[PDB]
Amino acid sequence: QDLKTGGEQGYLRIATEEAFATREIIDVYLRMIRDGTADKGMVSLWGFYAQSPSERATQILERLLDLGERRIADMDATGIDKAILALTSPGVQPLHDLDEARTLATRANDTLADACQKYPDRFIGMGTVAPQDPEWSAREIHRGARELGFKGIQINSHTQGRYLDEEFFDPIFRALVEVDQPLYIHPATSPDSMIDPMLEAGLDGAIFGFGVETGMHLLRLITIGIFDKYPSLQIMVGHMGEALPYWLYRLDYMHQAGVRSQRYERMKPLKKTIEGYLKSNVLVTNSGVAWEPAIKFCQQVMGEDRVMYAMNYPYQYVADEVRAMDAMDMSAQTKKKFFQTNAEKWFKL
Amino acid sequence: QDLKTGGEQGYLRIATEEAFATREIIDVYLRMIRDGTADKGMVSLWGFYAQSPSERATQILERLLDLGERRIADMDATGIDKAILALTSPGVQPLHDLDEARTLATRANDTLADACQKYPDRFIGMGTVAPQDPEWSAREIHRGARELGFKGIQINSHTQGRYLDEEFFDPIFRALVEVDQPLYIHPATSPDSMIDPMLEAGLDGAIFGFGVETGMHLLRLITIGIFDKYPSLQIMVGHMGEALPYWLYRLDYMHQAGVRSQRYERMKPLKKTIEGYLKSNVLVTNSGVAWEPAIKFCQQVMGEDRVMYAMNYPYQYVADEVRAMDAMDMSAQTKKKFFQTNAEKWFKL
Ligand SMILES: COc1cc(C(=O)O)cc([N+](=O)[O-])c1O
Ligand SMILES: COc1cc(C(=O)O)cc([N+](=O)[O-])c1O
Ligand SMILES: [Cl-]
Ligand SMILES: [Cl-]
Repeated sequence: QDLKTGGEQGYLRIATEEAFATREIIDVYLRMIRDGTADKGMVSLWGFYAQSPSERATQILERLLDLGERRIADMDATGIDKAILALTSPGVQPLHDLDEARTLATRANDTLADACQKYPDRFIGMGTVAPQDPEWSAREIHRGARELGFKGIQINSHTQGRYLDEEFFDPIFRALVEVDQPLYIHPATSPDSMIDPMLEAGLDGAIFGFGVETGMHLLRLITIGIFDKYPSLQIMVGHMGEALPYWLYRLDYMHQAGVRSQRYERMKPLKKTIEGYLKSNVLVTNSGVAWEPAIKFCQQVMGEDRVMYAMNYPYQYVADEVRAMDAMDMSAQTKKKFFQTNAEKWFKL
Repeated sequence: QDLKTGGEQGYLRIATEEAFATREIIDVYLRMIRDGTADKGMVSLWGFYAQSPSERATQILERLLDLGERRIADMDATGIDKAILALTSPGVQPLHDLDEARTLATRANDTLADACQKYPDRFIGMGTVAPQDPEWSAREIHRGARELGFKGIQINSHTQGRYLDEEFFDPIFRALVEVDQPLYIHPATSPDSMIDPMLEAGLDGAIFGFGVETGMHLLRLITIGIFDKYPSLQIMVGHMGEALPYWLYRLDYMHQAGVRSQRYERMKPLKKTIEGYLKSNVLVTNSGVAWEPAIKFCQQVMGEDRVMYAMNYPYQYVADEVRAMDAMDMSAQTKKKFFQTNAEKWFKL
């Protein structure tokens, strides 16, 4: 079963959640780990990826750092026509020195824009920001859209234990709506306030902690009414929607029960059900979930227009996953939406 | 009038996750709230249910405390033939005074056993323990199985921030294997080490935090190798498996990645995949999830023999949910397993 670029099978493969790193940023993580300012998540996640002697961690690091011929080759070998690229979690979000965070985010964005320019038919950019400074972040969203050819931004969930439902972060949403671009909420390790029981069992990372953190964050945003405030805003999440589609019946039941019993001041009546917001304002990718039953479930819940293919390169670079997706028992029209035309629509490619 | 007991529709309706309270234990929660020894989760959960004048809270309290004709009338009105009853979360697990914990658990168990004796064709008991004292808990498991006629025990997830994968709790598992009975791991609020970001958003309870806490607890039991140490052990969870069936592909992928890379001391090779353990040692109810797509997904993933009906009375007592379950697009044979015969098998009714 051959994996070829060019769309001869009836669609292009557009991979919508693909990571890169910059040497300068990984070096800051290593410095933070050495000087004791790294949070427990950073020590766990980047203490491993930047310091494990294994062939595997080593290959992920090398692949993350390449934005040229090797990445193109890996894409060609798996039949990936286009990749939507974003700076790997947690970006500059954990950094205490804001001059450094803004400088390195600017440089990461510059580097990405240069790579997309060099490979305009293969690489598509999502910008990185420094939510610590929402006003600068808003300017960088405009710069991404205006000068850099970027299609949106990726935020790596929380910023130092603070979440985007806080009014403090509103300039970011204001800017996304001004440029009419989607937000990808990508996972991160939980903050120190929440991580301990997961970390002790080995569950703080992609196995579990990622989905908890990210699902929590998107749920918080839905329930604060972000989509009533910003009805045009689209938020994309990976990993088959961080379980929210499967939890949907219970989410809506318990959300309505809480509101009606006036349990939490924070939880106020919304204009739509959570189901309603999933169908109008949330977009999902299958990153890390090359599994047909889950994909089909999620298509049924959210609509086939709102579920997209993502590989999660280089953390999950598996040719047999692409093969299993190419071979799903799904109509030609639906498969082409999933691999290609959904992404083309929602990222305005 | 259209929901009837007696099984004329082809099956009995056995509700496998039904709650009661004792006044004296609720009073201890109130005391702990007043004296500042309650954890944040108890304050949130029981500060609401024991004190709110809302319709939802008052009905829950009233129904939780009844183990006689009012409960029977509520069951008759919704066609529920039998209910498997357990002391409502968090039971005695948060109590600092062990003598008090052991005493109140004993009394809750004797109270339940009295009710089952009085209505033996309607009420089935799961016992409650005090995992703070694992050895006492082992003896109470003996007593439940051999003297009180109970079919298993329910543990309300964590005990004072500690999880059952610790060797400290091993006497509980030894005892369950000895009497050959299932453990139901029911939710609780997250411990103080994890709860803050959920609590601040109104998400610490059943809407989200419950699933995070219970899924993490089952997952860490699986990854520590509990089912290799005790291959006969069956662990039941509600809420459609706390999303673990939906996450399965990601869980197995990332579990294997973590094992092979030696990332974590508590994540070593297991004899089966996580999927393997779901199909041989884990059992699921649909408590809180009266939703055909999720039920069918779960049946597909774990096997239709391993998925059972639960109402979650009184937290979710909805005649229209029972009607929706009766109307599902399933064979008569599948429906009978789901409502009746799986429970008869797994609880040894
Ligand atoms: C640093 O970012 C990631 C790390 C990993 C991992 O540790 O396996 C997974 C994904 N992911 O999306 O699942 C990441 O993007
Ligand atoms: C204190 O026990 C529970 C509370 C809630 C609730 O607050 O709605 C729901 C369930 N449940 O399992 O969904 C409970 O068992
Ligand atoms: Cl606690
Ligand atoms: Cl292996």
